[PDB]
Amino acid sequence: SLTVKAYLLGKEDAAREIRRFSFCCSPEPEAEAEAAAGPGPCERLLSRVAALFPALRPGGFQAHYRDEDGDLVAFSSDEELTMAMSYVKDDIFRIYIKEK
Amino acid sequence: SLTVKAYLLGKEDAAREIRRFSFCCSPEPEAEAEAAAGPGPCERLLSRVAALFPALRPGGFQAHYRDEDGDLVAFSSDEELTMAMSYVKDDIFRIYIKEK
Amino acid sequence: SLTVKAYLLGKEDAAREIRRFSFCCSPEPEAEAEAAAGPGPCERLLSRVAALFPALRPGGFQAHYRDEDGDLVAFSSDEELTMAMSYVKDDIFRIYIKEK
Amino acid sequence: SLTVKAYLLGKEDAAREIRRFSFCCSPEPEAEAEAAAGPGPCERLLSRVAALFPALRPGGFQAHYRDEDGDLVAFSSDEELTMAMSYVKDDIFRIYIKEK
Amino acid sequence: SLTVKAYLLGKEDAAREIRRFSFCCSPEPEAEAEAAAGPGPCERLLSRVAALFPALRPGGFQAHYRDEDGDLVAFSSDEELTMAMSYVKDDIFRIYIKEK
Amino acid sequence: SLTVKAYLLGKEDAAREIRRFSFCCSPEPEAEAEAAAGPGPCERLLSRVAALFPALRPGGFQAHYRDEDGDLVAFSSDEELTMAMSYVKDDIFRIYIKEK
Amino acid sequence: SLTVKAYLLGKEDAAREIRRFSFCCSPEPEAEAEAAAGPGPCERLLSRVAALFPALRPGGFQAHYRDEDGDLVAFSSDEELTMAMSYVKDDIFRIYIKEK
Repeated sequence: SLTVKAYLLGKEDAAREIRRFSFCCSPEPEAEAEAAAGPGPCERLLSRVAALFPALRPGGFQAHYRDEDGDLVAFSSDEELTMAMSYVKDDIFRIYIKEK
Repeated sequence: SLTVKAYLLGKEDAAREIRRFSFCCSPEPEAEAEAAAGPGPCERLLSRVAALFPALRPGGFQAHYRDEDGDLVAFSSDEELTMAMSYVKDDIFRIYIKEK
Repeated sequence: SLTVKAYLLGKEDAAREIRRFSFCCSPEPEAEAEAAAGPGPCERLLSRVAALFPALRPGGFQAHYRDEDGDLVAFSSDEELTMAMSYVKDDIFRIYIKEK
Repeated sequence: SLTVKAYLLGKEDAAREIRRFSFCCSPEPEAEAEAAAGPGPCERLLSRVAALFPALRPGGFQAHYRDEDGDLVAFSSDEELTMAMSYVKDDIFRIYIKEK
Repeated sequence: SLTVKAYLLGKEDAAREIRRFSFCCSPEPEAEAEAAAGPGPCERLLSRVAALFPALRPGGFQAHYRDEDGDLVAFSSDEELTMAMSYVKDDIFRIYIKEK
Repeated sequence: SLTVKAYLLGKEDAAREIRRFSFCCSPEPEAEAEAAAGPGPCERLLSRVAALFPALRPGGFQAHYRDEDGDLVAFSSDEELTMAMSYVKDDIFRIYIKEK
Repeated sequence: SLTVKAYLLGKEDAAREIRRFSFCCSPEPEAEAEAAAGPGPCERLLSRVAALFPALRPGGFQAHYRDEDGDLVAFSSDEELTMAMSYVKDDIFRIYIKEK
């Protein structure tokens, strides 16, 4: 299991709302194309953040993760998630949520 | 139940009058053609706003709702109402009333 | 699905009315000549904008879309629509409606 | 491919209408005299501008292109087109359309 | 090569039309009397300006070039052309076209 | 592997969006002309920045890299990339993305 | 090798674009008249600046170099280049590019 921490950013980049959800270490929830048609972790995470942060649009936001440099990188692909977890050594995945 | 908030706009787009009414989560009040002859939610809402905002014409106004972008979209169809509620996560439906 | 945003322009090129409609990602609604006799997306869009913007003529208007440069290009062909969508990366197609 | 941008000029040399079309890098569309009887690019471009700018005559207009100096030079020959493209480094060919 | 810029003058000495053509640095196009019977550059230039400026007569115009003083000097001889180019240091030969 | 960091610049040269991608130390992805027809690293990088920075045009931007002096040099050739990497000692290639 | 830094100047003499290229310490690239017909360094430099600064004309610009006083001197001869390098002690040749 891997708890993912999300940080909501308003206009002054100030923490509006905080919420976390339990995630599986598994690559993807489903295997069939009826349930995985390419993505998996990204589409899963972006789903929870939507229901968790109703303050903004359901799918009208980008999640930005810090890199080795610290800069924000708006991720939106499973390939980018596998990389983002490579940074964190612990079982906590922090990310910066922003509404488009 | 779903409370619908209406905002009256004069000439300077300034809030003239504020009023709310309790609405049902149901699709339509009646089923017979004697009582539903196509519309339902739109005709119902537009009815209340008229009696609630006597300051203007009874049926000589358009209700504009914000979209995902924020822009105003003068709705006047049930199909447009079902969509407008899809935006709001809460049980409060805000709309911008304007007299023609 | 693809929401198309239209902007009504008066005399001072000021936003008169705003309205949006849900569109299909599909090429055309119908295939038979009784229902597609050449056009498809253009004739479909121009149909909605008419019913949506009754403020002007039903078919006496031209829809202008921004290009790579930003300039307005009065489109009126399906071949031009497929190109206009190539600009927008998102699922939102913005256009400038003007009455002839 | 090479997008050609045209600028319509009224009486006050003000941009009346804007429209663009995709062109081929190829010298000419056809090779046979039944389809190329001397011209090629000029006759092709002047054809599109006509259908694109119905506001004026079909073949009663001259397209003027800026030179190294900036002055307008009413072109109407393929030999003049090959030269006009030599100015622009990009894949965008701008021209000033005027009705005779 | 030497590009020659021509300026058309109406009644108010206002630039009616602008057009340029590529010229050769060579003295004359041909050597035989069947093709050079005295003139060369003048007859060549005056030929292009005619086809380029159909707005006026084919051979019923005089081309005036600025001198060291700036005044206009209606040239019409090859001997006068060789001199006119002596003024311009660049590869651009400007001249004032006027219809008789 | 070599991570390339890109910096998006708006109007006030302020960091709009940040995103990184994993690159190969290899000269080029492919060898055949069907896949390398001259370029390689430049065309590859410019491809990712496009998909990564959808905020602007797909191929209507120039990437500027700092030199020994610090000044920005809009690169757009493989020969320029091999040189740009010669500056950075680490495995991180920073660049300034700007939309045309 | 000698890196030459060029500075593009708009209307307000503000740095529009910055770009550098690697040059050889050698007098000239070629020796034959088919490849050196008098010039060498000037014609070489002016060639690169053209391809590097497509923002302006290919050969319709003058490069101005600072002197011992600091004033700008529009150079355009090999004899002037050998002198310009005599000022700089380092392996960096700075110059001010301006479009005619």
